[PDB]
Amino acid sequence: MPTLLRVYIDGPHGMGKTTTTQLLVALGSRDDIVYVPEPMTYWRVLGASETIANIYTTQHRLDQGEISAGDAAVVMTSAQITMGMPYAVTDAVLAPHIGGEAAPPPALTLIFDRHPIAALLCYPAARYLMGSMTPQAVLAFVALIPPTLPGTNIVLGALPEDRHIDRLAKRPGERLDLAMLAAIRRVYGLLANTVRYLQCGGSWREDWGQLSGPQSNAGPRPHIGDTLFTLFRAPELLAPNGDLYNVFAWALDVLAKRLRSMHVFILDYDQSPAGCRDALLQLTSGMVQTHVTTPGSIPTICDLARTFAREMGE
Amino acid sequence: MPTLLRVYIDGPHGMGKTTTTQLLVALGSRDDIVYVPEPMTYWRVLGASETIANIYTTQHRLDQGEISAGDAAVVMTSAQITMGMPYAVTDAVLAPHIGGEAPPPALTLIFDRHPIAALLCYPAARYLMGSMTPQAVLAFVALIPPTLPGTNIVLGALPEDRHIDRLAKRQRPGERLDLAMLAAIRRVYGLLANTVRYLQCGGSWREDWGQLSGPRPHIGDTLFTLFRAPELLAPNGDLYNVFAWALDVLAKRLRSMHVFILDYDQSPAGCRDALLQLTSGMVQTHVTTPGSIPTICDLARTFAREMGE
Ligand SMILES: Cc1c(C=C(CO)CO)[nH]c(=O)[nH]c1=O
Ligand SMILES: Cc1c(C=C(CO)CO)[nH]c(=O)[nH]c1=O
Repeated sequence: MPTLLRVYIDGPHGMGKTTTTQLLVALGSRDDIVYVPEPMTYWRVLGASETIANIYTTQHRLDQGEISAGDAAVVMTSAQITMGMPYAVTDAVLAPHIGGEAAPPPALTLIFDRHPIAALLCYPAARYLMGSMTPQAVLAFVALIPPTLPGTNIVLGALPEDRHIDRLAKRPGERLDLAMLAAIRRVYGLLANTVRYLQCGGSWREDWGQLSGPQSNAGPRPHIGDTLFTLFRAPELLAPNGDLYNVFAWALDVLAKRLRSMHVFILDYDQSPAGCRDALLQLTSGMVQTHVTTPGSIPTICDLARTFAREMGE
Repeated sequence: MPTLLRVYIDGPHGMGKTTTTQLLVALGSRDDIVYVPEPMTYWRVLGASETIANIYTTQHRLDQGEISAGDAAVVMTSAQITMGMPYAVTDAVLAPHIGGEAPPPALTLIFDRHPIAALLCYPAARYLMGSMTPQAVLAFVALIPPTLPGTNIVLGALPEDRHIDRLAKRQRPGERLDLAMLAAIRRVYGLLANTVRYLQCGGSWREDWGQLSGPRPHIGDTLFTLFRAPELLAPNGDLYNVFAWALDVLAKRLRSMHVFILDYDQSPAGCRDALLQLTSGMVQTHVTTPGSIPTICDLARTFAREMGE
């Protein structure tokens, strides 16, 4: 069977992900690489009206005390549903086409602007740190993360906070929120550590007690306090006896299952756009390909990505 | 490897679903059958405060014009997330234990509801009540977990008048008696049964889609008819692809489910007997590990103890 390479470019907004990706895509022949872009049209028009603006306005009014935490949370939870829909359907339609992990060049490379976990985990977790989502709703999103397909390569981004702030403070409906920037940077850092922790054999249930008061593909096993598991020692989630309610513990089991089979890479964005492109190109050499399940899978997948791009891209 | 029988008791609430199942659970051995009950404690306390109350109060305020459709929709959407969480975690932890199709089962696992109740049926009913956008409904649909082998779902049959009578006598905490919601949820579940049949007899929604504007049910009698919603269509009338893919997901998830209808228009002991009768045609699966069976038992009783009333 012909092989496929799937690459999800993810991480905090404002690092140059979209630019780097387009530059990579520009290197290939028309139909040996396809881009699944940010579905900004879904977010702005098709799924609901100006969702990004809604999110940033709701946080602002919370921060100004014009609305309650409860009001903010129902809006953020609803908006996140809308935000995540295109990632979820794409994953669901792709799934039956993906075979086992498989090296000769892939017949097709599919690059995505973000993985479903961005909207079903990372942004919710950050909004929780911002006080605008409950940890129960974050764990409800986690419970809904789809099974992790073979050959899930995720590229996360590294960038010094100062450079990141500057790059953001220049270049939707977004507002310049440094607290949110810190939160989402923390969350993606925890994410990278979580994958490495799991792949190094870490068992969150075994280490849960070590809680009280980044890189993957490399390094020693992180402490559980430097992983996503640390976010869920919240009093809302704990029984009177001090333990996690089982319903929430099962959600963390799901979190561990979903993240542990992912292949995570870190891209250094602190360079020129062409620099990021070539760094990303070199990085793909260590990435995991898969077989597809049918002969016609490749052109089908190609049609799906282009259809997506046309309808939901800017 | 030992065999498992999973049975999801579902359908509109207020038919006597809960009474029927608890009687049945009390006929078989303490540990050849386990009941995963309604996660009412999650809904009222663990996940959020009085989610049911929240849901019915929001719809009431909408009906009275005290809040906008947009306001109601964000609340209904968030609430449905809370409502379905125990079903979704349960499915996700159970999923690796389920093997292929498979003589009595080593274990019978009876659930109060399937994840589609909260990820499809109640959202679609609220759409019909003007309190959820069809885009949010399709987002929930996109997240319906893959349908595992042996997914046996029991739906209810009950005349509307009798249903109103039963419902009135067993309101849940915070619930309001809403005949419009009763009709919406009854219609959604009727369309669901038809949809499974339509799909199983080889119906293709894309091929029949034109019929909504111009041997199996007519597509106008399935859930697909709900998604002719104008919010989902381009200026030229075409369904946006992103919504069409969500319908492809809906089709895939539903066609492999095994539906059984339970007539609730009888006595509780009768309902119990009828449910036991329905089991002979249900599909069993193997489990995947020697340890799967006791792990499942442990999950089920823990769920019950922590989240059941
Ligand atoms: C994916 C995602 C985003 C991403 C961006 C674009 O990078 C807009 O903030 N923002 C948000 O608030 N929630 C989300 O799920
Ligand atoms: C499952 C479910 C219900 C059902 C019950 C009673 O079975 C509680 O209202 N009600 C609701 O409003 N949303 C839901 O997802």
